[PDB]
Amino acid sequence: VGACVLCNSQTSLRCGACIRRPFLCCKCCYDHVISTSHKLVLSVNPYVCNAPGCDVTDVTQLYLGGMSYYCKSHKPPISFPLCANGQVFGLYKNTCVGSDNVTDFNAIATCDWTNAGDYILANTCTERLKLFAAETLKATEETFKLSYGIATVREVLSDRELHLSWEVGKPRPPLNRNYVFTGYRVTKNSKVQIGEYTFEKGAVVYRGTTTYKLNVGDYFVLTSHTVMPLSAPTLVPQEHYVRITGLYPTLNISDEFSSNVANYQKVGMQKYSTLQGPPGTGKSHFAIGLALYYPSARIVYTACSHAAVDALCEKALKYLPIDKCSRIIPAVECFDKFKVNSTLEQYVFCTVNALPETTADIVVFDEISMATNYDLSVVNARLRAKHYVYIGDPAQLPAPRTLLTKGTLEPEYFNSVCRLMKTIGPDMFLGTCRRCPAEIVDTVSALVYDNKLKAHKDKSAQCFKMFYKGVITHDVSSAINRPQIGVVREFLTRNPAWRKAVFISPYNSQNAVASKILGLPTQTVDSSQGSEYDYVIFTQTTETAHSCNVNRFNVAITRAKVGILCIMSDRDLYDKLQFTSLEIP
Ligand SMILES: NC(=O)c1cnc(C(F)(F)F)nc1
Ligand SMILES: [Zn+2]
Ligand SMILES: [Zn+2]
Ligand SMILES: [Zn+2]
Repeated sequence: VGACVLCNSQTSLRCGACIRRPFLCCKCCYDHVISTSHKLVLSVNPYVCNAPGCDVTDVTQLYLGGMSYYCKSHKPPISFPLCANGQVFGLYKNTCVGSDNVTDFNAIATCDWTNAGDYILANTCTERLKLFAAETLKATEETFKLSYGIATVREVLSDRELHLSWEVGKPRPPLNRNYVFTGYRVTKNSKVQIGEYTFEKGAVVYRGTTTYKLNVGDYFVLTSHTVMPLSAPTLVPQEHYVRITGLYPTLNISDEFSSNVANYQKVGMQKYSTLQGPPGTGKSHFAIGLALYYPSARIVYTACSHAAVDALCEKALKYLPIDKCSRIIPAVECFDKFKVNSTLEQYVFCTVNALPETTADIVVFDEISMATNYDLSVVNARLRAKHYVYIGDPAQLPAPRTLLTKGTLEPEYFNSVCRLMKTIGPDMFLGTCRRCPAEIVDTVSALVYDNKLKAHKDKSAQCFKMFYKGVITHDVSSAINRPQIGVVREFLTRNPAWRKAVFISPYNSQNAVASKILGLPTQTVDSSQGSEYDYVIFTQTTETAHSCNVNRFNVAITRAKVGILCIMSDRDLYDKLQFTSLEIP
């Protein structure tokens, strides 16, 4: 028994064809089965024919006769159909309201999550459907990992390098950081975990969560997890106040956090507030600063990734009493300078999926662009706070949507919080980039920030751009542009100072060929997000939607403190780079 995700109407029915089995009310259960292919219906039992070896599961073809369910064939003389009168049969028949359109819920219930339009719906539908979609999508995402073949150690060629044999008649996952495996040694009568792993083409290069002497017959699967049902909305109902509420501002603040005193005040006069922090504009400085501005306030610092939480801890370590901090870790190596799993400590740093059930004066959810509505709901479910602050940049990179291949996902669809920042705009904006040369600040300001991002640093005159398509080759799940690397090889012979540069591209295979040929450290744009380097060499590699995504490109070029070379494929983004043009060697 439970609550009809469309009416809320109290019902005894769940759709059995829906992978989440949402409770549906007589009206809504009915309007769902007749308009889709979903016809299995679960109650306190499954509406299936209890006749001996009868296949009939379709609720339209079934009847209650006695207190058992039957098809046309096996039914007793006295029966009524389970599914007529615009209603399916269960408890609470008399309480039931329905809807004018069940269209959105049917599409969420039945979409395969490969098209952008699916994520657009999950973000514009009603809030209760946002939760149902967020569950349905995540469960689809975890199930699709099982579709992938087991990889098995056939040969140990060296250290860091392996020969994999692959389960037959199942697809192989792409071999980039987005796919994290789990090893396993072959035991008496079962299997035991042996760390999480990632892989890259060679054989295969593996970078594992621990070190081992892993031997032949050890095998790797993408560990999937149970997706829980969602209760809390993605955003709580907004409230605006006329005084700061529940928080006591400091009398003396340092001139280091003085630029955020206005903003910290806004944080205190609404229930939840959005901070768009462009690259190197001071998000974590803002987040720790809030503690100093509201010294007595209990603050839970949260984010999706261990790395985002650890970065909030590193900043905290520099400004807040250590004895007042605790890192929550569930029973991967993360920040170990705070007492571990002390829920009652004044400053709690902890990832979304490890959050305890607790209250707080402020919740700071950092790197908000990487959040899904699933994560938004979890936070609201685990943490009851006087104030919620969502820090991020909807111009940076979202969580990867492993399933999505048709359409592009616009930032107003990354999650509820981002949707607000792109539609009404953010409550607050860090408007001065400290990290990057003026030429890169001026470019992204125009590109994705509506000419509101200001350069702290001057021009470096060390920002170059070259229009060179070269030659694209494809391997199994990536791209390579050898001529674009060749051009960098030549630039480096003529500009050897640039040998301190990080190499960035939108493809891990481009990156692998580059590491061999240039010996620069390499990053994918997606793995570079939240890191800074003096000198960046970027090869676009392709002109695909992937390699021209304005958010990817925004993150690529804003990694540079001093200088950047961009070897560009796309004439559009080339022309938007406010950089010195260099001609083809
Ligand atoms: N000044 C130029 O037109 C120019 C040509 N070529 C190069 C290369 F290939 F070394 F990167 N850098 C600059
Ligand atoms: Zn269904
Ligand atoms: Zn209903
Ligand atoms: Zn039957």
